[PDB]
Amino acid sequence: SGAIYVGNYRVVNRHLATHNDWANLVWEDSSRDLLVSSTTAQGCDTIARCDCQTGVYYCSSRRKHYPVSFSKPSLIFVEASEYYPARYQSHLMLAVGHSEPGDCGGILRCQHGVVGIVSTGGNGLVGFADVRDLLWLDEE
Ligand SMILES: C[C@H](C(=O)N1CCC[C@H](C(N)=O)C1)c1cn(C)nc1C(F)(F)F
Ligand SMILES: [Zn+2]
Repeated sequence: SGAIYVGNYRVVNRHLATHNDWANLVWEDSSRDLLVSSTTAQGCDTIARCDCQTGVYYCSSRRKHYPVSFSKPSLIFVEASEYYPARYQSHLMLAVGHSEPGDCGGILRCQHGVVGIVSTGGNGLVGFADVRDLLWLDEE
């Protein structure tokens, strides 16, 4: 579990969104596994606006932050899970690292701010849903 809190927005994995998230929906995209809802209080996270391919992510199944090199956001085939059938997920970045079901939502960050959140795993690989192209998170 985990979310990004930027301005008056909460960014979570679409597959982990709560009823309150759906009742205060701003935007959702199943192909990216992302959902954004509105919040009453202002958040402290800042979104990175860069093309970094190195950063650090939080892994809840190890209570540890790991430095990683990750690929550029792309269209990647993801195996069937309890939340989606086997399909192509867009805006996904892969890295070598530990992940388990329960780790989705952990933040990946670079020197510029938040890059994205854990969204996929398996095989000693971890995938992150990028948020750096969502420029509207910084305003309104
Ligand atoms: C099976 C699951 C996963 O990749 N997804 C489940 C939830 C839906 C995901 C998607 N974005 O489509 C696919 C996974 C396997 N390992 C070892 N770690 C994970 C994870 F970190 F919890 F994501
Ligand atoms: Zn950066």
